Amino acid sequence: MGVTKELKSPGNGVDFPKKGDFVTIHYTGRLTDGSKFDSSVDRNEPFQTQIGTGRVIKGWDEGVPQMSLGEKAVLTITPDYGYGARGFPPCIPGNSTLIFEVELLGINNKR
Amino acid sequence: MGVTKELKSPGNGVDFPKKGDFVTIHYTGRLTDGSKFDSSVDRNEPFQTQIGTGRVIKGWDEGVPQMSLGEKAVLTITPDYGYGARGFPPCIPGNSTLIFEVELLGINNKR
Repeated sequence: MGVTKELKSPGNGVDFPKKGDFVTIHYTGRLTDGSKFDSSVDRNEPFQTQIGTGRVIKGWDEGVPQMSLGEKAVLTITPDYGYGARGFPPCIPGNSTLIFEVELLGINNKR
Repeated sequence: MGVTKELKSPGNGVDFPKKGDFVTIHYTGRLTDGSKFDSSVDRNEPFQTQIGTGRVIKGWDEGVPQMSLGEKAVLTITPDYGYGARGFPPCIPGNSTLIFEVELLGINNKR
């Protein structure tokens, strides 16, 4: 598909994020070539966002809710579920695949 | 000091960019961790700009002019002559040294 999760470390396996849930994550995204383009880990500023509401790239919206609380996975997002052909210039060229390490630290009030 | 050059390949050793010149070049930028953050070279869209007048980061304003027409060098630019404390979000963290591969394709009307 447009997004695929490799599971790297298992979450709790019951608590998954449904739509409109307020997700809290740490991540690091690279390009296929290996360049780190953004990392909430490096900034020690854990990213919070609402989920099924399209405030983040489709690959994220669609891919995160399949992680349970505490899970550590990797998201592979095709340009089509990413920043499209346009991209996010200097950082993310157009038609860029994305590889995010992702850690789910909380769903709404949960941690 | 602030920017350091490393001539990789010699230009014509006659034609140097003086201030207020319009330069044409082909560049690749990387963080100290090997991550490429921008590259006219990959876009195949050679960047053009005026040099002494602060329409690029200072590291360039002061490096590019040390190069002659045709030269390939490597600029090393401290955060201080770069993006400084703020950096450039997503791609370029705060307080980041930069390493630009640079090719001086043209000075005003020369190639």
